[PDB]
Amino acid sequence: YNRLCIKPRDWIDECDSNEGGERAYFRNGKGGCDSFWICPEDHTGADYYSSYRDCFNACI
Repeated sequence: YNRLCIKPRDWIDECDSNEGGERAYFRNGKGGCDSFWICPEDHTGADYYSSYRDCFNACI
């Protein structure tokens, strides 16, 4: 399965709507994509899997 939809620990994980709301969906383990709120500056010009259908097809 796809390597970027797992997500590391030391990267800025939870900015939220008013600070910088990039909603990026990433796998916990068995079957479930969780939306982490990044911040604009860390993720480059890409958008890291912004739906439950894109992350669940790519990782699960």
